[PDB]
Amino acid sequence: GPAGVSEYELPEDPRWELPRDRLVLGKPLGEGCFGQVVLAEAIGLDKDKPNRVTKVAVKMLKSDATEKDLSDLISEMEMMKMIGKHKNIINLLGACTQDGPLYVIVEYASKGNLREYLQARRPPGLEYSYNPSHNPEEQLSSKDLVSCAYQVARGMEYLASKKCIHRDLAARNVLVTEDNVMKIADFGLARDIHHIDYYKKTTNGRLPVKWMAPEALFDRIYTHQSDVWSFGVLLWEIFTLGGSPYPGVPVEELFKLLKEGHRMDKPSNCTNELYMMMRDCWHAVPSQRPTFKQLVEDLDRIVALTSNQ
Ligand SMILES: *CCC(=O)Nc1ccc2c(-c3c[nH]c4ncc(-c5cnn(CCN6CCOCC6)c5)nc34)cn(C)c2c1
Repeated sequence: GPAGVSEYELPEDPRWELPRDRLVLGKPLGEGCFGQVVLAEAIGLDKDKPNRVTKVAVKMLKSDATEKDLSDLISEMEMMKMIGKHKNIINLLGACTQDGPLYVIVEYASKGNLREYLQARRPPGLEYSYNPSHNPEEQLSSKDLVSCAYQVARGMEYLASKKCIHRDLAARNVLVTEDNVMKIADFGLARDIHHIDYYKKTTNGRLPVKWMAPEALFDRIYTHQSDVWSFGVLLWEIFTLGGSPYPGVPVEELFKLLKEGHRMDKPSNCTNELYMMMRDCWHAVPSQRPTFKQLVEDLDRIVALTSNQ
């Protein structure tokens, strides 16, 4: 029965391949660029414990995907293998490349992306915009917030040590697990070979130009230093509990303003020290920004000294 055999040579890796009859597909987790992502229960994911079920996220390839799309999803899966596992990244768990459509299985983070996780925990009052959630959750302590930043910085320190550049580090690309662990998504994506549209929103309405370092805006240069710039924007997102960068600023104006030295103002509830860290990440000169190793050390100290009261 050649019915439904792929015309392509999809790479079977015995360490990672899972029979798809071990997956019980559940609710949707949203549209990715390559296709749906769906929650599933995987049976015997760990060969040590074959009778146990694990919740996982299954990245699928849409039926009308192109060959570039297929190649990009394979490239991300292979890059995840080379980068290796870390607590603060979305890890590869397995793949289904035989006997049906391509599935790439990655970790499930039940609380969803960090922007909406923080927005649902906004308290009332003057320091934050309103809470948009119809299921609002308990507010985080100051220490929790700095610990969110620390965990993302630790994940980025790991990725940079593996020579992985993220290129779109933003609160919407951080997921939060049931145990409130921060996990960076999309670090393994292959870079587009075509020029980008600065004015095209993501499927979730975001304008990624607002996280771009000026050398990426102006000259399309991305380094670990430009990821540190983005991390500064992510810091501002954290201390506004999910705010939208550059409020009121039209995107066509952003490079002119940045070039003239405009930077976002300090959020109302943010220490001078954390605002200085944000501003250091936004140094005009890439060589003068802190490294992720340095951000990790400083945030570790700040977490220790920040009240959870
Ligand atoms: C092209 C790049 C791309 O498509 N990237 C991409 C990467 C990962 C994911 C996911 C994904 C992976 N792992 C996940 N775990 C959980 C979730 C998730 C989605 N919604 N929720 C629930 C949020 N609610 C909020 C209200 O209270 C209950 C929880 C969890 N998503 C995960 C998903 N997608 C689309 C991509 C794309």
